[PDB]
Amino acid sequence: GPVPSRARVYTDVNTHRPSEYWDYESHVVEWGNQDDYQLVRKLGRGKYSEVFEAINITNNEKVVVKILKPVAAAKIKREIKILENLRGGPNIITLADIVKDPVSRTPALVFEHVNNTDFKQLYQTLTDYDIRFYMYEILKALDYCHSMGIMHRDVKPHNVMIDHEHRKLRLIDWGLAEFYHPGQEYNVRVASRYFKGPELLVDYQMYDYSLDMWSLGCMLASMIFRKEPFFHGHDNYDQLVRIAKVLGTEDLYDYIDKYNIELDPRFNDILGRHSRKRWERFVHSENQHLVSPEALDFLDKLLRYDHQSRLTAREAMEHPYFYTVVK
Ligand SMILES: COc1cc(Nc2ncc3c(C)nc(-c4cc5ccccc5[nH]4)n3n2)cc(OC)c1OC
Repeated sequence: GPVPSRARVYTDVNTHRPSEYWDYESHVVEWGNQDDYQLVRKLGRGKYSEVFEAINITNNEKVVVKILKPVAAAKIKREIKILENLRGGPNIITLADIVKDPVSRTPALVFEHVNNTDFKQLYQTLTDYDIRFYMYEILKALDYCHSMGIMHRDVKPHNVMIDHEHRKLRLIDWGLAEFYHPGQEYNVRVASRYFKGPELLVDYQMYDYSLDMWSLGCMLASMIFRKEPFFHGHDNYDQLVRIAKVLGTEDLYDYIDKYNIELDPRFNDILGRHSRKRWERFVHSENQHLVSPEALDFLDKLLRYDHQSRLTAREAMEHPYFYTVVK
């Protein structure tokens, strides 16, 4: 069967913590007053919640209320524990309150509001310096949560709020986040298609923090090459084929061989034989100002099939690509 795997960093952080830290099922939720918040407008809705802009009438501050649909109402304790564990952390969204929605009768998480610029619009105007600055800000969040024994598992542009005016960034939507425990087999049905790591696409369940570093690599590829998303698969099978057309099939077979993974037999007719592409193939007159040797070296160290070979968030922050960013 598959060869086991463990994170190369923050491996045992949860076992050295009291069970109260990671045993989210035993958590007793402290409830606030729903009357403190007046709903203003619906911002969106996913398959697990409805999101509203609201006003906290006790301080007139703008907030965001995530009302859980009963499908996620079930595993709310996990999200709440993770948000309370990470509160105050660099660039982590602040959970301000937990109230019971009087209409859905489900939990409603109250968060700080970010004056976000739609990523589709914002990514088009980002400069080489802005990409490096924002990537460093995301890394602070990722290294903090990883150091706290938590995997985000849904890193993507939609979950990175950017107030471009104040150059402020928050990592949001911790609904898929999980505590990392060495040797645990996790659900591969996490992240969004374009940012799923090869470990999810090949059904390797013993993954870790490094999954978020593949997702970050995809975001960086989209920003520097001005192609969003960079890997545009039609489904989870074609997603891996899109990856293999860039990284090659030989490194993919070496990765499955190393972990003793049996590739789904449907891949035999669609995968083909591809060699790795040099990153300059993706450079053209329209994105050349965002591409540098440091950017390509950094991307190359994030977009690796072998999750154990990817840069850690702390290692990524030490990379030369961030030397020009003011610290
Ligand atoms: C002022 O305009 C905005 C403000 C915000 N603010 C924001 N601040 C915090 C926060 C949190 C914790 N969750 C969401 C959020 C917004 C949203 C929209 C659709 C689906 C899920 C969503 N989640 N947000 N959104 C978001 C916006 O678009 C995503 C946005 O429109 C561009």
